[PDB]
Amino acid sequence: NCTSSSATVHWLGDKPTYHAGVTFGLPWPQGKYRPQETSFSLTLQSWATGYWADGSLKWTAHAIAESNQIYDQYTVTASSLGCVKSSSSSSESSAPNSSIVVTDNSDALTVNTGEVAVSFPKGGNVIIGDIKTKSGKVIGANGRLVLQSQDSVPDNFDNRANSPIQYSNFDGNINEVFVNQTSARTLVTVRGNHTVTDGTDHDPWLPFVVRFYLYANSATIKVMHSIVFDGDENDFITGLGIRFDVPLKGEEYYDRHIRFAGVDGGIFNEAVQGITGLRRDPGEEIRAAQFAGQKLADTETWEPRVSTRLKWIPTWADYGLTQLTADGFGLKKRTKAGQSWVNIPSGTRAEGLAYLGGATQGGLAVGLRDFWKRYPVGLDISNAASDTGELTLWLYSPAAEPLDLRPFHDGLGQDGYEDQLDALEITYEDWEPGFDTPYGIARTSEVYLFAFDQTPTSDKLASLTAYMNDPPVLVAEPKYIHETQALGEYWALPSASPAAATLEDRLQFIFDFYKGQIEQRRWYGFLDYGDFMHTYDPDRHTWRYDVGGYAWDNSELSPDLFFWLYFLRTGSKDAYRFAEALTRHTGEVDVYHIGDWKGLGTRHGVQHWSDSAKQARISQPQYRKYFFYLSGGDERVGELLEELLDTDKTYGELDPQRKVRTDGWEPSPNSTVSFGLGTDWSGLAAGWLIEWERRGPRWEEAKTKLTNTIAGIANLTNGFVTGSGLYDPVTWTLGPPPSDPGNRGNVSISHLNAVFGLPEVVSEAIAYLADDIPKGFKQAWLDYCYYYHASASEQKDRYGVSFSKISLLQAHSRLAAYAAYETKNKTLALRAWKDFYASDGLLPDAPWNITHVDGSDVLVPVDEAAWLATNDIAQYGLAVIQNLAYVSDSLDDYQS
Amino acid sequence: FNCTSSSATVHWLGDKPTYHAGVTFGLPWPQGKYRPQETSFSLTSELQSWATGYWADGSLKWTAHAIAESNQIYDQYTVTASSLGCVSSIVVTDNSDALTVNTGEVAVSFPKGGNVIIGDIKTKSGKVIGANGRLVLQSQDSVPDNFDNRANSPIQYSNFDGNINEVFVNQTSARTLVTVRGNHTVTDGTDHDPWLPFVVRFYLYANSATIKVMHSIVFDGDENDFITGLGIRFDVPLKGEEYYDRHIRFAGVDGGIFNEAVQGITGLRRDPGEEIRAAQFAGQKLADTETWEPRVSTRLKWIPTWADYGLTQLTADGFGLKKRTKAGQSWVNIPSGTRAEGLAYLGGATQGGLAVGLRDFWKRYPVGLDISNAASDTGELTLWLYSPAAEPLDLRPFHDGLGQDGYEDQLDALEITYEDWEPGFDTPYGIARTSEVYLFAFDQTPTSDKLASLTAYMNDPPVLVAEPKYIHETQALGEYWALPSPAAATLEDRLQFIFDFYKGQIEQRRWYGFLDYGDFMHTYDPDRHTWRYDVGGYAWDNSELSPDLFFWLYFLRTGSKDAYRFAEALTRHTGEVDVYHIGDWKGLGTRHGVQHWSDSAKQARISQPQYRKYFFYLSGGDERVGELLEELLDTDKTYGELDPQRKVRTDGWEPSPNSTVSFGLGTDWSGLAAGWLIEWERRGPRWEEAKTKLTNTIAGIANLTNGFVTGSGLYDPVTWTLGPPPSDPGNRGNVSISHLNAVFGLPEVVSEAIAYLADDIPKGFKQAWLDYCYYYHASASEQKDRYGVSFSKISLLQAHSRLAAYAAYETKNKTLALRAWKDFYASDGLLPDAPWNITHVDGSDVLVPVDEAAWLATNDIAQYGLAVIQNLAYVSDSLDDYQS
Ligand SMILES: C[C@@H]1O[C@@H](O)[C@H](O[C@H]2OC(C(=O)O)=C[C@H](O)[C@H]2O)[C@H](O)[C@H]1O
Ligand SMILES: C[C@@H]1O[C@@H](O)[C@H](O[C@H]2OC(C(=O)O)=C[C@H](O)[C@H]2O)[C@H](O)[C@H]1O
Ligand SMILES: [Ca+2]
Ligand SMILES: [Ca+2]
Repeated sequence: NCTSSSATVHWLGDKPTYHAGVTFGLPWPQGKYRPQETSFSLTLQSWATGYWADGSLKWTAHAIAESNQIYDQYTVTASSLGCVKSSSSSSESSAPNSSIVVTDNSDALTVNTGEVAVSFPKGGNVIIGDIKTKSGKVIGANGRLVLQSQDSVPDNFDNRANSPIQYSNFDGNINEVFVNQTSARTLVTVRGNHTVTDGTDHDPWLPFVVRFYLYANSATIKVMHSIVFDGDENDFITGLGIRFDVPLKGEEYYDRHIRFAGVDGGIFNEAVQGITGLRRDPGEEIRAAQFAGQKLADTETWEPRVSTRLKWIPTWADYGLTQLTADGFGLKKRTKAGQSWVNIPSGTRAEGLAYLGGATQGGLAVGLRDFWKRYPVGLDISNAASDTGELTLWLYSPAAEPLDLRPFHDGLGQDGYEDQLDALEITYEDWEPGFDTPYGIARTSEVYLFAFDQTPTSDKLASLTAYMNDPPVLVAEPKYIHETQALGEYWALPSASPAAATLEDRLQFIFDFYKGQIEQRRWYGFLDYGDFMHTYDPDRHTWRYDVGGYAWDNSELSPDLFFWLYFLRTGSKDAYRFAEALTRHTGEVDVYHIGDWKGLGTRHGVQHWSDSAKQARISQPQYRKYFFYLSGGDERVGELLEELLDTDKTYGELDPQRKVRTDGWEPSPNSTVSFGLGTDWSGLAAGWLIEWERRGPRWEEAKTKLTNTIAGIANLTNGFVTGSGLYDPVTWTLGPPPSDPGNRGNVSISHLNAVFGLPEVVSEAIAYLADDIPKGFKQAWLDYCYYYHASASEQKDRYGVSFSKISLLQAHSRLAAYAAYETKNKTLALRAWKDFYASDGLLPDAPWNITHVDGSDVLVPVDEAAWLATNDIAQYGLAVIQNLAYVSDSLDDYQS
Repeated sequence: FNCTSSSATVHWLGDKPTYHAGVTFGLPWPQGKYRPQETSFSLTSELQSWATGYWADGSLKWTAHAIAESNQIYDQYTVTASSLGCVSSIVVTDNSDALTVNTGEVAVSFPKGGNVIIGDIKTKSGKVIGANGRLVLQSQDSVPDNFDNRANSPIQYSNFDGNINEVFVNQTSARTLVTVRGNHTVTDGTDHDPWLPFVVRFYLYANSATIKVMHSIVFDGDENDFITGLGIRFDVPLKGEEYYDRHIRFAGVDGGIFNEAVQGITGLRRDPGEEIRAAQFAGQKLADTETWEPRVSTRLKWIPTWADYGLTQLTADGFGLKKRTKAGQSWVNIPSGTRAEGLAYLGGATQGGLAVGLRDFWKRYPVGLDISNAASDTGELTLWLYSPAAEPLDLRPFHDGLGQDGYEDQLDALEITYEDWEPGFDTPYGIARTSEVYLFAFDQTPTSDKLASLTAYMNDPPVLVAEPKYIHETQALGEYWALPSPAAATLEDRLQFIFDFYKGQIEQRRWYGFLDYGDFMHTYDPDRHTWRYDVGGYAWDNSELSPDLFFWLYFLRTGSKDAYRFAEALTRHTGEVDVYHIGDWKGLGTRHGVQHWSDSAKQARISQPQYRKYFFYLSGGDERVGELLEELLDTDKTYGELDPQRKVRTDGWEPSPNSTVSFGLGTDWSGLAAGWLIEWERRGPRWEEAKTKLTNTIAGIANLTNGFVTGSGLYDPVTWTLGPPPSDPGNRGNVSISHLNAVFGLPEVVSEAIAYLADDIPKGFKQAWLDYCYYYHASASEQKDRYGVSFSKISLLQAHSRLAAYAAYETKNKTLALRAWKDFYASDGLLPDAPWNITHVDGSDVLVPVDEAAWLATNDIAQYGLAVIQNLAYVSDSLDDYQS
């Protein structure tokens, strides 16, 4: 019969002044609503992003049209079909206020929102044919991708004279176009390649996918530009952009307008032909009108000592903003090529929008969210004194030094595994020839496009710049997310214990510090923005940017989980932003999306791809799940989670244990492959569980691999304590390791196995299978949680030997916590808190503060916390979160 | 015989400094008091002295004095001068190849020819710490239209070297000035004739390892010369030094220092030892590897070695920093910042080394610093005055002419943009720029505290100066100003107000850059809230209406550090970039425009050596300024090559070969005369000539019927005489007035000339001057009755009030003094009840927040200030009578 319930969704921070339609997620309790038999209303457009094991809705997405009316909150009421099929009430059926239509043929696809009409060719070298406003007025055309590169690089500036450079230009070439059409929003996904326009023959390269989100009643289009780096040693990217033509034919030069966003809400306001600050005044109204971007009165009405001499007032065709560092931008204009540029008063951080158009012809604004943070970038207006202007956003500026992704070192004469692991001992880098390659990394950039029937106010531009740099987000309530249990059971809301309250303040301290380090230490850049470093250098007073494994962190010890669970518990905007940016880096730049190592990611190093440990614990899709669902099934992360389903194939091309393994095994063709049951498997399982939850094109496969491998672990005599296994890539089964073919019993322990998502995947896995869980899997998992830090005797009693090199006791305290909850054992719960307060990691009497450093010790002033590293704070914070969720009933108890 | 003796005292410019590396200062002396070479000088010991200026009777007018580097630093330095009847040394050594200057702390060798400006730099101990100082330039021959065009418009790079022609030496015991001149000649790359003449000056002081390096260049290129890199470079010998004992430093933001080593031993997985790590960070020789912890010392092979470091400051607001193990590998980006203070060190604990740096680094962007090959036997340390990471320097015109064809069109364009264009006048050919570089030598890597200190020294080099009161008494620097009535107090508060706004707009409008730093703009656009950077004559100011005089006299009266520094910057720009130093137009500067060289009014009122006079003397005869003042002696040649009045003069005259030449008696003549009086004062190579030309043109003007009211004259370039303009062959009388004539130096120059000429002044000149001062803004009656006509096109009445004030003071006339104050307080310029405040502007109106004063422009504030200063010095007694 009838089942209905409601969920409220809030703006992430302050109520916005403007939105351009938004998408959000909502979770639903297990078994409550069936897919396709469930209606949603707002106080609404809807689809499923995930499902529970019995096929009931786990997560949905929802979309709202652009609207002047903006609420403090929004309530979605779900209703089963039963609610309408049981009432005999007549009820009205009307068309929505606004609604998208799409016309679709051989040549091209067109999307009309009511406020713009945009065309997408199905082939060719032009992504957007044109953009019309309501009236039918074309305001921009031939949107296209640009790429520029060079064949080599001089050793230094002096070497230019003796080291010639061959420049090439490329075009975005379309191969496929897709549509996910709905009434309230429509998504055009465009896939392609870059092909040569100018320079020597060059194979097509730099695969792209560009996603356009259009919303009903919106002239604002959001653009997810994703590219994959398939260059070689010889391909140096020089320039990477998005370019539109803006037709100005018909606008008097003095009615053509140029705007750049400046610093903090600022706007640069100029005309192609400037009527202000001349020796003679055409009239106050006329000057005011030009600064306002309005069409000027008829030339007969001006003071005539100006209209007669327009011939003598220069015309400014080209404009260039370049932000080549995180801290300063240049701005210049010129009459036309063959003349010098004139410099313009500039400043620190440009907020990343430019507009070209006119009072009568209309025009177009383009921008990059997070502009200066993703340097080096730029904005160019070109040929604004012609019939056709060009507006270009540069995702990578040619005014920068070229992008060099080659190895930072030659290998220092390391010749083989023995030399490599010896170098591991001093810099923490695990180098190997040919492993230090950026081949297959990706980066996604969030772009916005704004159409205008006419040059808009500067207040409007500033307001859209702010929109672009802080996209409004609607999220469900933490309490609700928790209650549904649709994003794990291992966290909970913030208890009256004064101890618990000092834990909360400590997580807040950790977050605040990590947030400030991003600014202080300038972790900004085209590729770097979003990641942070690993360990600190207390003497130099810097993070170890230049020492092997101590530099970029690359999700080591699961900081992605701490920061995401920290958002879930709290609803903090800063917390969401920190995490979002993290996830946009980690999941794109730190992982390979093509080639033999597709679906692995790279271990922490000096470059994001320098190290030879290529492992699924970096690609670990559990790190993206929380964002996948909260964003409303963000499609690019969507795509990324699918790529990872090919991770299991890697183990035939690469053994992560190749240099340390003692059992003589190597991959060989058509053979069982070796992978770890902790680190690697937790990566695999997470990707399969997610495909299962999504009921995507490989879900039956995913279900089978997960179930079979789970069952395989259950069947190992020592379960998780075994360490690894041999997987069959054809039968999708998991048998014992090469040293234990009879399954007599094997023991191989690693401090790393639990701390890259294992407890999280396993518990979710367990809840998902329910009564179909293979016999003895929960017990094997409990065995590991309990014996990890039981006594040496107890370990020896169960498995034949004590556990040698167990560390990360704080980190693993959460496993005892989990088992304590599940066995209802108070003594075990007390163990969990003891390992938290009185083993390793961050001890409760650690300094727990920042020291300020300045003067001649350091380049710029900095706050430091030398007493911690990222490994510590990630696991400390997970421990806090998970110990509170499982064993807070036992916390006060511990404290007495 | 007699003793004639006196004292003059010299104080630090702002605060007493904590370090100085020798200073040179100036002192004036009263007319007739001391004879050159006969007069002895002592400090509170014997004092390095020499003369920079002389009075007309040959007595000392300005001296210059130098003290050694000393860690004793006093609040005041007192110079006692004594007549003839009263009662730490540098060692230069000559070789065939090369000359060596030794201070007690460094020995630097200068080759006499070749492409190496400096042979080597040794310390007390004799160890070589730097070698092969050399200039680098690199250029390209084309520029692509935009970034897309780079595929279809190849670039040919050319590197170049400083090739030496002449080396001079000015040896004293306290200081030695080595002066090297030359050209830049090809080395690698595409072939090119020699160009970009240089002169580099090296000031060594006794007991200093600091070297001040003034570096000057003339741009003699054309439209196909695009400067790409400009710099100075040294080798640093490292061969004997453990990679872990070689040190890199860069000055960071404010008092910051980046501190690394070529092989880092901090921040590893294993700890070599806490004492050892702190040692590396401090720049000390690390202990023997036998004392280290062997899990580290046995693994040094696997710790990377960092050969190259690059700091690039490509805007005024942001700098990048990065390092590289070696070429073939990617660069590792380093946490950078806003504004790098512009020094870098390369060396070691054992081998010692070298810091180099540029004064005002980030304000003269785009600039940079490079260490290279720091893992080799020999590293290079390079300072870029122009960075190759920036866009090529494009000096070509900003517009194409707009289809202007001849003078009728050019003057029509002038009526709307205030720019006076002409084809081939928008040329940078012959401009210049001086950059103040500093070299510091070290026996071992210094402390970071020490580098931070030398960095701050560099950016604010200690200045000694005379008491303002003393300067005033001597009358050695003009009589048109006096030291600082409620009425006058608000005048002073208002000068402060102007100074604070102008010093502020520098930062707020970001008036920084390799060439731009120093200047400011002319007129504001109140609709856009920008200065009119893009509208013809309203952009860069280029000394229009003598702001140079205002700001310098404002320092004289006050003694303010800020004031000196603002005027110093100004002077290093306008005298260098805003004038031509070679070619047909040499000795002229360029009228205010969008580029510093875009406008076609090439005139001596820009080049006006009076603008540089105060700095020349106060600095102790800054030799670069000396050299520039000598160049302007050829200014009179240009009037045969170029008529500044060509487009506007009614009388049909044109220049012809071997004839007289026409120049104005206000704008042009004021510049010529100042040049002549300065050379005479200096007794330079051409002083007899300068005295003849000054004296003759003065006598010419006195012998003209209507004196200065005659607009112009005819000047003979061979006989050096001055006669009537073309329209009055018989000297019956001509009337031609300009509002510009008095406002570019004329009263300052004349009052100085009248005084300096003494009883030898031509009969009637002083009265011809008093006439102009008196009748400029007299009634139309008094004008018609004196000259036949009334003066048609009078304006700038506030600006001219200071002339009435001169006449009033000199003729003891109270009625005229009251007219002067009336013209100041109630004509034009800046009215007393104008707004006299700034408005803040932010939000979507402007790119960045700014303060504005739309109610003033630079013409107003320069003349307001000169007016205030001069009216107060001449007629402060009539000011109380005026208020009531
Ligand atoms: C077997 C692999 O060996 C190295 O690549 C890495 O191991 C070193 O790094 C870490 C780490 O967490 O990054 C921990 C190990 O103790 C250390 O030997 C990989 O993590 C291993 O998987
Ligand atoms: C003869 C020269 O003609 C133009 O180049 C300039 O004339 C104009 O500019 C100024 C000025 O002070 O900048 C004032 C004049 O009223 C205006 O027409 C030069 O100034 C003239 O010397
Ligand atoms: Ca990374
Ligand atoms: Ca200038």
